[PDB]
Amino acid sequence: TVEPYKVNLSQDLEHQLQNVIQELNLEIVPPPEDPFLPVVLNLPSQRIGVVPWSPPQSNWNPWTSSNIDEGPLAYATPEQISMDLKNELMYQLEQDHDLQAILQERELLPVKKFESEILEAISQNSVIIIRGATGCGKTTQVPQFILDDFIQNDRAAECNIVVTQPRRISAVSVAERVAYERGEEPGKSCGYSVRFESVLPRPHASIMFCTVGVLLRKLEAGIRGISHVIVDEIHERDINTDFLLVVLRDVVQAYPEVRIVLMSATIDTSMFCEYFFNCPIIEVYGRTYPVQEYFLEDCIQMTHFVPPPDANCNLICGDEYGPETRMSMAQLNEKETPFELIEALLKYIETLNVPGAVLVFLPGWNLIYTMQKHLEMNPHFGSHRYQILPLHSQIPREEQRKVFDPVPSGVTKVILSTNIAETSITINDVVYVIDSCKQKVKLFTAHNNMTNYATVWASKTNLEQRKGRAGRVRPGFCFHLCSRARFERLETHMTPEMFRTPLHEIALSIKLLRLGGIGQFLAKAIEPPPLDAVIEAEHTLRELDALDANDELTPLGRILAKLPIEPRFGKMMIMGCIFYVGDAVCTISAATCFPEPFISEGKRLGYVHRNFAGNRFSDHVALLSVFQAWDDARMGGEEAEIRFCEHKRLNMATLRMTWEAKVQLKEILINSGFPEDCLLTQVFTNTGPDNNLDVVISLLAFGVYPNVCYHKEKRKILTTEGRNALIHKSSVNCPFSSQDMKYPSPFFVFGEKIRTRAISAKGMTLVTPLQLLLFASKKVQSDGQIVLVDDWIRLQISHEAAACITALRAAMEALVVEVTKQPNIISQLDPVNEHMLNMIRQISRPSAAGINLMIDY
Ligand SMILES: Nc1ncnc2c1ncn2[C@@H]1O[C@H](COP(=O)(O)OP(=O)(O)O)[C@@H](O)[C@H]1O
Ligand SMILES: CCn1nc(C(=O)Nc2cccc(NS(C)(=O)=O)c2)cc1C
Ligand SMILES: [Mg+2]
Repeated sequence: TVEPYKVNLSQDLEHQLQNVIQELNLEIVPPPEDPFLPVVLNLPSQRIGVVPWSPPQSNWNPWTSSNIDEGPLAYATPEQISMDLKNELMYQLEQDHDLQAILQERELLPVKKFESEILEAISQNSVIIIRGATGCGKTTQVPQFILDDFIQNDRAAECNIVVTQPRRISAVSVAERVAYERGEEPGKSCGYSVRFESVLPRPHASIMFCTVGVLLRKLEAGIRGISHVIVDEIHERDINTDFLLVVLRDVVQAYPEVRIVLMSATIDTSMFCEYFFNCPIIEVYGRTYPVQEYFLEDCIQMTHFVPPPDANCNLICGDEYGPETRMSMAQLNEKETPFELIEALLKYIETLNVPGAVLVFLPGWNLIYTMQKHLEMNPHFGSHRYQILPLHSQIPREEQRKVFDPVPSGVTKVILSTNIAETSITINDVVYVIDSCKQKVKLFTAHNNMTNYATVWASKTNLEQRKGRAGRVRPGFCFHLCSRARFERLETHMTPEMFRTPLHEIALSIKLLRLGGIGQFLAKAIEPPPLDAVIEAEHTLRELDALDANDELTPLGRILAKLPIEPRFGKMMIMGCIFYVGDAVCTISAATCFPEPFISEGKRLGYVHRNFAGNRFSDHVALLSVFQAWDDARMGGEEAEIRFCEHKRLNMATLRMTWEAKVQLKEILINSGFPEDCLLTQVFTNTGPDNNLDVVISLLAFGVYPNVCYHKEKRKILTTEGRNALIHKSSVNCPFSSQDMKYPSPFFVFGEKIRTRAISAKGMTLVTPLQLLLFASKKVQSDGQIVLVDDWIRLQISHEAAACITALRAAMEALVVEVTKQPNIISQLDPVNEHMLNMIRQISRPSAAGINLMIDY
């Protein structure tokens, strides 16, 4: 219902645009004959493969994928290497009484009694499954059993083990734990490798813990110098793990000397067993105690709790309960987690007078933070009685480790945990579980580019696994916060991720690794993804020009396949290289992989954070400005860095991890033949004229498409599907109070469209209508006076200017194709290319759209 927006475009710029399109002989759609017929302005390599395998070799580092050339290990024999490592190990165990005591704890883990059986099963079979309760010792012990079996039988040199974990936090933490159990730190017998961080193991007799993504990205040259591949936690149905299971089944068939070990919680593993040619299953178990389970009804009755003022299963309650119980329950909204009942349940646990930790399953960091604040508002829950520790993947590792620590007598340890504590880790001392009965899942929808961090019901299987966490120490209690009539309607299993995740990154891996057709390869998965997801991945890669018309990998596609970020951000970074702003676009790209460095606490930003934005109405400009200020403050050394981050309320670990990620992305571009000088750090101002920053913001519009919106008033924006939405509270563009912002343009690009109670735009950058047309527009129809952009917004702008700006986009797209075939043409600064680039540089200026950001509006 919004009037066409008037673009203020000067006569000089209109003619410059016309001149550049004419000088470069670019094709333009002429103005229509009659208005009521409007016109759109928008107008190969030759066609199954197996990843090769090869066993460890004495002169080969399987982790660096290189020859050992310097030092003794180059020429040393397998026999020398093996006895040296055996002797070194024997001596360490003789001398180290703290290590001896660590080994004695190891030997009491339930998995220990199966050691012989596991090693016999692995030696005689290409593939096995190891199945047992969470906490038996599969993850920490089985790679050690295998390594120590080789070291003790004078074959240390013949053993290199890859262990895949479905989570970053698990790969790092397991490496640290297994190192500690071997009297070391990561970098010797154990190492880890996650997306933008590694500590490599030694080249011989060693275990690498990695994410599946890291391993797939390293498979271009094959699996070279590895004896064992252990795929951990298969029961989680992590999509990258399901995918790797397809790759490894082909590997096993063609190279039967490899050893594959799949490890699983107590689930039906028959599907995996059959998929891997009815491979043996080794059952692992130890002592478990019975656990009394309770539902929302029982929790209300036991605590006499009374609340304040799909079909609702809290209206259903059996008649063997009180009428206060049934009436109390009936007031509880199932879409909320009842924080006050959790408090009431903690006090009830005190009355049982049996010491033991309480594990509380909450969906995500949001409700954990909320539950924590809640309890610290009651001095009942102070240090004198309570140790309340948050467990989620974004808390530092020092804090994560604290959940294993013992507590002073008459203190209760309470863990507010994500589902990490479901099957991945075992917290000892747990006697009590409070189960929200919820999961956090990322649901994406391509049709409206909507992200939903949805709070959904857990499965029966998740409730069983959660209940069983209370029953490892003594008889236990599990308090399920769903009614008995919600339990009945729960699925048996969560949907595997393969059914509900975009596949374009897996599609690029399939093509980089030459495993054949995308649909063909995915049809061999243990549970193939739905047709529509495959069609959408192929459509996405074709639109990006990552695949040609024949669906073969382009030079562009190859680069995007080697970059561990969203392909569209990979293309944005290639464009930043061409414009000589590579370092800035690599910083924006890296930051999408990490939480916000602003410590804002889910409330509106204050003055200090807002000042990083300058006059650009841009969260992305705020981010680049904190990176510049922080990098400068770091020249003073560690304490100056720590004080900078404390005074400015910045998360230091986030800034450092993002910088490191930026460095690695830049390295992958350098090695793809991009020149050093297009990727140098460039000083910029966030208030004065800056053509480099102008271009970065143009390229950001490209990167985050189709996330464009139109500001109505206050916090209300219109999205591309015509619908209403809110400016996210955390944005520099969110009003601090009642004073209204005076945006010199109503057009905003943003990092993610979020579905909660309402639709929110988070990570918001103001763009001009020129930038909208150039980089945030797939389709533009003109009637001669008015243009319609992707059927949701109208601009009053000369037909010729809009047609010229569409031609610039097409020209830029064609340069990206040329630059990816030969990246060093960036260096040539060919004058026909520069003439087109300088015109994009010009229409990236606020002044091109009649905006001066230094003059208040
Ligand atoms: N960081 C740690 N601190 C203390 N104990 C730990 C740590 N990591 C693992 N453990 C303990 O090691 C044991 C075995 O864990 P794990 O190997 O993960 O078993 P599984 O893979 O069979 O679930 C558990 O009792 C667990 O608590
Ligand atoms: C180049 C140095 N480097 N390497 C890594 C890395 O994760 N390597 C890795 C991971 C898993 C397995 C293998 N070996 S393989 C392909 O299975 O044979 C190798 C990280 C860094 C900085
Ligand atoms: Mg495990």
